[PDB]
Amino acid sequence: LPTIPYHKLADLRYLSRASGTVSSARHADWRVQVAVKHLHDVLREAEILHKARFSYILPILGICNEPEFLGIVTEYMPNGSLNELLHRKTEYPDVAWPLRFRILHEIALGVNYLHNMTPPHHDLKTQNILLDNEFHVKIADFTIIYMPPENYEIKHDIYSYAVITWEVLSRKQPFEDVTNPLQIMYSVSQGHRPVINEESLPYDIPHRARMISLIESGWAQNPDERPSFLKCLIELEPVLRTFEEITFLEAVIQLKK
Amino acid sequence: ALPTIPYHKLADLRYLSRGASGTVSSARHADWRVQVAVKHILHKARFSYILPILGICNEPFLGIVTEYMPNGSLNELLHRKTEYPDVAWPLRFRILHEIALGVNYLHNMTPPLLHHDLKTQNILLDNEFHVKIADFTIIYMPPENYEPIKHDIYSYAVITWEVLSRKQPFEDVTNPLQIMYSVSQGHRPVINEESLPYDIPHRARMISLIESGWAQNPDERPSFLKCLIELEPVLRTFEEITFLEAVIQLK
Ligand SMILES: O=C(Nc1ccccc1Cl)c1cnn2ccccc12
Ligand SMILES: O=C(Nc1ccccc1Cl)c1cnn2ccccc12
Repeated sequence: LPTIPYHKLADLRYLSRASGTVSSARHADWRVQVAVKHLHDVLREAEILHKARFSYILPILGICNEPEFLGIVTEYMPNGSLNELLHRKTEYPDVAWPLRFRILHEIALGVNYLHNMTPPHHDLKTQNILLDNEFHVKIADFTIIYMPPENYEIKHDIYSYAVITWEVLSRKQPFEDVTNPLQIMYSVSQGHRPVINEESLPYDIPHRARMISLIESGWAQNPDERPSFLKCLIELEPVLRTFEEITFLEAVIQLKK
Repeated sequence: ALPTIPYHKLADLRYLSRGASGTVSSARHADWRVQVAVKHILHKARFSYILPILGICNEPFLGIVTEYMPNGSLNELLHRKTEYPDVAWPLRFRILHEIALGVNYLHNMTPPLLHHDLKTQNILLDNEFHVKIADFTIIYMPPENYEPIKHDIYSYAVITWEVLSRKQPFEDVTNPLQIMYSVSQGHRPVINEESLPYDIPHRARMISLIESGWAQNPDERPSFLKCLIELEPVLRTFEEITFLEAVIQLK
């Protein structure tokens, strides 16, 4: 609702791959790049997601309802995932602070929108956080580093958001030294979190203390001791006013081809 | 489905525009913590270049809620020459390309929304000067529509002339009925060096597109696909950095 004929999807090249395979395609009629995910009803689930229209959630353009093939069609995000921006240090040697804070703001906005829905993400990660043409956040929802302990031992999303905040400010991989994901799950269940020091989070970080407190409270062992998305927004909004609108555009231009 | 927005969730309701189709006003959504716009089939239409309908008000009032477009209309950009002394070609060519994309999307719908009245005042500009059509003066009206479909292409050809010229389509003409008379007699906005300078990139291809687009005979007018096929090479002529540079220059 709308139904997209799979034959309308030209040049179906691979993007990412489990839940299904995400592939880039060119719409024959629309003359735009789209993204299509192959699924293994789902039509009812897809319909709930079509009601969700907000500037920071990935727009569902339609559905492929062929018998041999079933899939979800969304917009193609030309700047990939947040994971790619933070970690592809060869492509992105520098990622400006106004843009990093803008992403945090927009994630909190997007998640808070989903939380206020009737009825009200599933599992929030840097790989799900897509970046549009202008590096604006588009969350794409339905790795254990973002999973709160109580989910493997409601306030789930805030735990994920804290890890994403630590990852955005550090550009470090949460549990770098840890190889086996079970060792991560163990340490986390024992109260361990990604390290907070000068090496992980340098002193050059604007509003470092204000950020550290938000991360630390966000990834609290006790779900009840974790802030709301309203409180995050209430904590970021002052830090966002610290920059002029032109600096966000200058930050993005520093990444553009 | 389409969500229902309680009128009380709309804080700081300040006038924006009016507006042949009702009065548009900005507001802040209490829960979402964002600026929205509220005006006193469309929900199915979800495309990058169509203005997104966020929800509907039903408190007995019957208003449409969309996203707030911070950079106003295309009309404002082209004509507010003190505010916008320079509007770079990559951005102009991008606006045109994104209009053709948006209109062509509506044309391919099930059922198509050919029942539109396209004008520069309906073409809204997002935070990054990307187009968002909000299709829900006689200068954009084709002659055959004067007395109660290749309508949109006629409008698009006038919008194209207006984008490339930054001139008002019938400046000399005072009475709008005299516009209707001349147009019915085959007259169109002037195409010369003064209206359309020689510095215009792809001038000849653009002139052909406008001229064919605003043809007296609707059958002699192109498809939006023919526009897209003609613009796509033009837009590859610029680097992605020049579009953002063009936008930053608007400050
Ligand atoms: O994942 C994407 N879309 C998507 C998400 C959930 C379900 C179905 C779909 Cl099609 C997507 C869009 N652009 N893009 C670019 C790089 C990597 C992934 C994507
Ligand atoms: O017209 C707008 N929205 C709209 C369109 C059709 C129906 C209902 C609505 Cl609410 C609109 C949004 N931002 N903005 C800025 C300046 C002028 C007009 C607007």
